[PDB]
Amino acid sequence: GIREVILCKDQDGKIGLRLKSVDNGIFVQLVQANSPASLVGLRFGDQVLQINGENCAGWSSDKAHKVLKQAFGEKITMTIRDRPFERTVTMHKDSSGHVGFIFKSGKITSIVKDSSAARNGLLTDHHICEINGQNVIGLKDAQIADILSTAGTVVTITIMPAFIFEHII
Amino acid sequence: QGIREVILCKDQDGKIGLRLKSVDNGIFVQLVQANSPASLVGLRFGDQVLQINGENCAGWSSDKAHKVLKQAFITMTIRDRPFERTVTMHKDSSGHVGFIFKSGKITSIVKDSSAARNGLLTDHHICEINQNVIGLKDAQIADILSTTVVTITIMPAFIFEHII
Repeated sequence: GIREVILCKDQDGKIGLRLKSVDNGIFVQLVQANSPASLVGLRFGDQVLQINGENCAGWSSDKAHKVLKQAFGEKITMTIRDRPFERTVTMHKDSSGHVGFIFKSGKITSIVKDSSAARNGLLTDHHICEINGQNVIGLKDAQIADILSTAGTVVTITIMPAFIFEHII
Repeated sequence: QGIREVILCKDQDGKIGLRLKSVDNGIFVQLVQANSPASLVGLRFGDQVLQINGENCAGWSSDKAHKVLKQAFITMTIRDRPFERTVTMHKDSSGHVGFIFKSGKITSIVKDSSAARNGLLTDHHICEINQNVIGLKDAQIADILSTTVVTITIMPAFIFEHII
């Protein structure tokens, strides 16, 4: 469940990352688009186990950022555990195009009876993180709706429990 | 993980061995009785039940799922432990793994350990070792641990406390 990424600092010395301490681990809080971080596949909610061979366990957000800022040379290695708090739910649009849930400020708030969401056991009080391959974090409900409505028929959403989501952010 | 269908037969007394709970408009397994039909077909604490006999459980109360099973003239479609994840560690020279717990909850990670190397988190409840471990005294969990490669299944405390 674990992999290494090698980040190459951009010409300004940056990697496009913000990290956050949660339950004595370190997690990706923000990934800048088109950054060294986005290029190597880092996502919101990824767990950083090691930076340059050193364990992040127990580090504060401030410390993880200081370690990155002072990291020498042009390359930074990180060992990563892929989105541990998230899960994947796959649904299909009814002949009507809906799938079957309501959401508010990025959070799933209702499941529609007898929908694909209900059949697939979609849960409320969970934030939608990505839709069919794309971060929806920080976007407006209206933009989220539009991405959902830009149909695919098959809709795969990745979700995190709201409690956790709210601590990472 | 995806989904799976289990086929269950009530026992000789017409029992299943399950207690269920409504959480986030889903239905979860809150208790599996030792050596029940539920246990035998592989149901575990924290499993999600998506359907019973082909009816969606979405939005059902605990009370409603129970009566449906009592009334059940049983197939269940289930998601495996979706609030949970697994971490694998390797014992120390001294036989340790590298964490401290209290009442089933991991409270600290030992620096420079396998638990640290594998990103084991605090304020998580230990659900299984492999064993199940829910309900056991700490000195008992400690025995299973002591008795090289330790895999544990953990669940964030917030969700664990709500499910029980």
